[PDB]
Amino acid sequence: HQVKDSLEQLRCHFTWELSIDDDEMPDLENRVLDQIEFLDTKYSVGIHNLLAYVKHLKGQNEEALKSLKEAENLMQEEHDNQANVRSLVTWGNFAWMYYHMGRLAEAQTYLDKVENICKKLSNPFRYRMECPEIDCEEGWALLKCGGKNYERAKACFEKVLEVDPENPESSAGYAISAYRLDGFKLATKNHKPFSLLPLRQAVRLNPDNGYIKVLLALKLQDEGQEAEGEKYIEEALANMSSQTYVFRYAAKFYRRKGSVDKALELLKKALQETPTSVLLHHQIGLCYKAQMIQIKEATKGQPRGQNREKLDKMIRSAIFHFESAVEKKPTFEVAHLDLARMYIEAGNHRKAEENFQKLLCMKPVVEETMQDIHFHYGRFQEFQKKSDVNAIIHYLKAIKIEQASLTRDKSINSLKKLVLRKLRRKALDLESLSLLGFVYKLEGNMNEAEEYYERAERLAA
RNA sequence: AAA
Ligand SMILES: [Ca+2]
Ligand SMILES: [Ca+2]
Repeated sequence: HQVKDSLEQLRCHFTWELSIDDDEMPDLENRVLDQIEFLDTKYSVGIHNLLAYVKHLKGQNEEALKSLKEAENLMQEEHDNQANVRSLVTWGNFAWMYYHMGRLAEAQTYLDKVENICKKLSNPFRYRMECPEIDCEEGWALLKCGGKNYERAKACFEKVLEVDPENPESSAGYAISAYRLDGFKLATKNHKPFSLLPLRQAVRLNPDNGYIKVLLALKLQDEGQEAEGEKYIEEALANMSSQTYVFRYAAKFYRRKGSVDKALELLKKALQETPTSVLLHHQIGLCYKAQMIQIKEATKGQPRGQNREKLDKMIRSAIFHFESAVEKKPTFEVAHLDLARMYIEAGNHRKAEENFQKLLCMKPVVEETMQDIHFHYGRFQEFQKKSDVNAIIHYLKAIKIEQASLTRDKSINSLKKLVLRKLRRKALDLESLSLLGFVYKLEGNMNEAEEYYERAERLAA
């Protein structure tokens, strides 16, 4: 059992417990291929190793080996053949691949190669190489493999910064991980910009990196400093590196600024390079949604003639793009929610209902997204289905998710409005009386609350 | 990646 025990000591994709959902594998592979072709990084060993791991998980071990050989080939060709400790991730993945394929003598050869380097570098472990480069590689693998992995990814980069606070690579990984984690909390009450100072430092230490600049710009926009952020957008757009990536995030920036035409132009250019990107399709859909809203507000909700044809174009284009996003990544929960909401605008309540029903079964990494699912379904039930019974059920389910948020507040307010409406038709509706007491209780008005609960108890005679 |  010596071989397997040794393999478990290696630091590589096989031992990093990457959270990779089978339903997210097609999208992951597309994003890995996009990164190989279009993300300009100093080293590409990591991303080829991840492609090899993906091929392995697909049952394509020979294809996996080709990606590991490419990782080794690129290590020397683009860095003057110098020896680099990142190669140990590749060698670890070779050892595992050959173990799985039954090429056990070769597996041992790669273990021996790793051991030889750990000894040369006075590493304390025989196979587990302790160096910041491999902490970074572990972090980048985690960061690519889905939101479930992001606290772990951030901790990989943090471990490096605790020793070397001006390390450019881990500064960047820490900032990106922190930015995405801030995004998970962006609608929670009293959320804070933990990623802002990390992003400033990452830009300082990586001055040619336009990817980091556009994230800094977006966080500045979040924090009400749009003008400062736009300066970073312009710097990034002046650099040719990583364009689909600079363009996707700059397009978000411009959309949120209100320059929707500019956003769409950037996104359509990005789509030429990465047509499978679910982020691009979702962002394009959001641009059409914004233009739909613009048309409605200019025609006070009653477009006719060409304006109506334009509105329908926006609705059907947003549906097309949100459908494209969820076909490619069926676990993309918020794209389903935008899609359901757009089917309401198209007047297709059955397809809205279908997508809400799918959403109600999902288990999002961001648990608070279920508040929005219940809230918007409750509104659909109230306003499109004319079902107060089901609206109440789902407003209550949103409220039962206790985390304080924009949507939980809206759910309390929507329930209050619905119940007040029902009481104006029937002042002695016992259920509505107690629900109004519940609402007042959640708001803090304990005397008004108990009045209504009491009143409701009285009624039960 | 909605918000
Ligand atoms: Ca390039
Ligand atoms: Ca290739």
